[PDB]
Amino acid sequence: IPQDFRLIEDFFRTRRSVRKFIDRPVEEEKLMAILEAGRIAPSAHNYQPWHFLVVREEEGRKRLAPCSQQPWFPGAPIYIITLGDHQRAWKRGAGDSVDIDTSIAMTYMMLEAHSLGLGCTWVCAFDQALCSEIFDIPSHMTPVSILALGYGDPTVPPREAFNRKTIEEVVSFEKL
Amino acid sequence: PQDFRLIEDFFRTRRSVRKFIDRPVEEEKLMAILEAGRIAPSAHNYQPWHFLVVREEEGRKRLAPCSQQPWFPGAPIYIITLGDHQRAWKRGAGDSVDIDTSIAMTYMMLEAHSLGLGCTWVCAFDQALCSEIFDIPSHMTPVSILALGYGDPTVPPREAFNRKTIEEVVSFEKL
Ligand SMILES: Cc1cc2nc3c(=O)[nH]c(=O)nc-3n(C[C@H](O)[C@H](O)[C@H](O)COP(=O)(O)O)c2cc1C
Ligand SMILES: Cc1cc2nc3c(=O)[nH]c(=O)nc-3n(C[C@H](O)[C@H](O)[C@H](O)COP(=O)(O)O)c2cc1C
Repeated sequence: IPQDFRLIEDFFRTRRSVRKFIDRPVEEEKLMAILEAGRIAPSAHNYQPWHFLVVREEEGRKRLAPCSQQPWFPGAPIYIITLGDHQRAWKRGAGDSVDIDTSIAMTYMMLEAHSLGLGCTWVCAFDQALCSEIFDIPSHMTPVSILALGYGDPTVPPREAFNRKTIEEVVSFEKL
Repeated sequence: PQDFRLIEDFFRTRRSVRKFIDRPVEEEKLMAILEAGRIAPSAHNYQPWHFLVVREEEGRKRLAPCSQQPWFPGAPIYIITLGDHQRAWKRGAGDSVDIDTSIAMTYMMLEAHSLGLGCTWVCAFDQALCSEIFDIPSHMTPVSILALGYGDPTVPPREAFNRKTIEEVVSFEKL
């Protein structure tokens, strides 16, 4: 990687959630890169227990809209619905790695979108069963998360000032 | 940077590393990894995680029985990512602990990679024993462990890189 490139300052910290978008169409090659990032993500046992359902045509976007009650949601040009396949995900305890593995793919895709100058927001506040009904999703697959993305409106600042807990609050060394 | 590509030049150069050399991990590098976790996004920004670092001999030895994999006791540093079910955002009968802790884990895995370190994401460990050993409160779960250090450059990846094709994993508009 470049000599002076810092992942934190130059890349992670420059990404804020974007909920307000302009009309500029997203280039095909940029959408394909985002999807490639998801495809190459690691997973437990490399089972890749995900499927990416892209919704960007008007009919599909309109169908998806009723799954959310957040006013900003229907304004996103592109949605990537990340489906987790319980039949394919590694088992642990009485559950599985669907939430873990899909979230790695979502993180890769979010970061890839950011690297290509797009804005996005990760969405989990939606009616999953309704999503499954509308898109004929098999019972054994769950829509876990949706990446809502497009070109951000540059006149709209981040929703609030950046805030996180202190490093002293979130880290313990050796013992809690 | 001009022709720095996140996929070709960063994601694809990372493979899981399970075999490590003795070189100590610099404090500044460990702190950067933890900073990457801290600044990760999370549902409702609730940040329902806690990072338990285990790198001293007593701790590393105490943790070892939680893993059955031969390579695991070779890792110099473990970051045990705890998820807090009380604080995590709620959906249906569940919560975002596995989602959120995994975003933080991904940020830390990627940070380690950017700093010249090797690591492996570990979920195959005895979570109940881990909770007992480290007195983890009942409302918190150890979800994942990032095992990290300087990789042995003489050891290749465990297997050749393989993923499903793009056509297998993507559908446009309908399944
Ligand atoms: C959620 C998750 C859990 C994993 N758990 C383990 C583990 O317990 N032990 C192990 O040896 N590898 C584990 N891995 C590493 C995977 O085997 C590895 O990421 C996968 O085979 C893809 O290979 P790559 O990381 O080299 O691209 C885990 C990876 C993920 C993402
Ligand atoms: C797992 C997850 C689910 C999220 N769900 C939503 C959502 O349903 N609606 C929304 O407006 N924002 C959602 N967010 C965006 C968060 O509000 C945002 O990431 C957080 O406040 C931190 O802000 P930042 O992303 O600008 O750093 C979600 C984020 C994550 C990581």
